[PDB]
Amino acid sequence: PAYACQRPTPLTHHNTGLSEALEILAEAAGFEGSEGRLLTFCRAASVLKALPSPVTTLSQLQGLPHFGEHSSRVVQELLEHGVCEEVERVRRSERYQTMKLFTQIFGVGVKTADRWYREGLRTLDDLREQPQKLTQQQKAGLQHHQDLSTPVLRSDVDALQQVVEEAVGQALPGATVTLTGGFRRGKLQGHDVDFLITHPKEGQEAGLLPRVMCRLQDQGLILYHQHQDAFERSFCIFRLPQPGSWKAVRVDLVVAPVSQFPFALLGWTGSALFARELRRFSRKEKGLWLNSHGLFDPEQKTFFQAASEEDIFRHLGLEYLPPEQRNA
DNA sequence: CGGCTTACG
DNA sequence: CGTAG
DNA sequence: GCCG
Ligand SMILES: Nc1nc2c(ncn2[C@H]2C[C@H](O)[C@@H](COP(=O)(O)OP(=O)(O)OP(=O)(O)O)O2)c(=O)[nH]1
Ligand SMILES: [Mg+2]
Ligand SMILES: [Mg+2]
Ligand SMILES: [Mg+2]
Ligand code: NA
Repeated sequence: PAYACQRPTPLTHHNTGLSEALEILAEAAGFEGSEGRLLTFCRAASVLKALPSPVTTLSQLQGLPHFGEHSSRVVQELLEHGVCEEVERVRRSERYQTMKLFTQIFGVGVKTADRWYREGLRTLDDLREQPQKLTQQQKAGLQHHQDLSTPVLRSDVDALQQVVEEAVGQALPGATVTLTGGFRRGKLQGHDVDFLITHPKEGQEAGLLPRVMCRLQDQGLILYHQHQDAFERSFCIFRLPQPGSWKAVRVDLVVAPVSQFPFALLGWTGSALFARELRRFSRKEKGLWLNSHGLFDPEQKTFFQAASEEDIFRHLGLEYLPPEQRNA
């Protein structure tokens, strides 16, 4: 099938080298603002992740969605020579290396990275020499860059979840914390930890996240957050115990009312490409508008109610995929 | 040819 | 603009 | 870059 949400995609697969090459090209297309090319290379990489066995000859690409002349030539060169000249040229290019370095910073996206590149900046130390060019968010991302470039381990996640649950429980008894994002999909490491918070009584979650953040702040556990008036998402930097020391870790906290929790869980569990393809499928194939708050029928002007992710897959006519099979 | 993403901070 | 490579 |  053509859409990633129509097929299981496990975390580990049989075409790792091929998919990683196409994702280099996708990433480079994004750095140049070519959103269409980025999508195609991302989708072509995701198709290979979903295959049941390694691709060893060009003929196996026949009939595969999102493989045309360019992606097929990349695979053919990898199969024949072990390396694709285009991919290698991208890897060592000054533009790709710098855009990757700059966009990796918390608070810096492609547009900011590109402007800094055009102004001649190239290294983290170049940015540090120009603090007037930085927001407070970017200052935090720059100062914590080394820790934030170290993968968070699954062992780290359980201790973090306990401390978030502690603060959430004092902010609002009965509220729950659910691990989302890549760790819910089975990843053993990540760039951050993602949590979704709710409460079983609709409406009781209103105003919760400011109360949670203030309690974590008082514990000395928040190295950075955007409110250090009402908000429901926080993208922060946590202080996480280490042996004889501590390390900075990115943590995302999202609050949703229980009526919307299945949609938020589906959206924030990802993968980013999985969720993007699920929304594209919903709109284009089923005529329904999906987001992290609900699922809208624009003809009937009605929202579907969902009590589970299983509800939503059924509403969309899709076979259910557990989180470990959404690694598109 | 047009289409290819969201809400919230 | 950033969360968001 | 690929699809419909
Ligand atoms: N619309 C949109 N949502 C995004 C994007 N990047 C992340 N998200 C949202 C939706 C994803 O399901 C959710 C989780 O993605 P994360 O950035 O936390 O990454 P993930 O946990 O998949 O892996 P990682 O943290 O890198 O180990 O965040 C993006 O580029 N666009
Ligand atoms: Mg994550
Ligand atoms: Mg995250
Ligand atoms: Mg962006
Ligand atoms: Na960034």
